[PDB]
Amino acid sequence: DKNPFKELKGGC
Repeated sequence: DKNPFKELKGGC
């Protein structure tokens, strides 16, 4: 969504 979108960036 917004912060659940940012989860992908955090992981990778």
